[PDB]
This record gives sequence, C-alpha cells and structure tokens, in this order.
Amino acid sequence: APLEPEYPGDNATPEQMHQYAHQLRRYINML
Repeated sequence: APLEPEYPGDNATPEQMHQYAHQLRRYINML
C-alpha cells in the first residue's frame, strides 16, 4: 500500500528529506 509516506524527523538532512518528499510527489503523481 504505497500512499502517504512519513515526514523524516522534525527536519532531517536534505538527503532524507528529499527521499520522503520524493516518494510523496511520486505517489500523488502515480495515481
């Protein structure tokens, strides 16, 4: 069930943040 991911820490490194936000836009766009 690939839907709404989970934010990486209150403010994770640009790397982890990019991964999460990436999947977010990827999913929303996937559907």
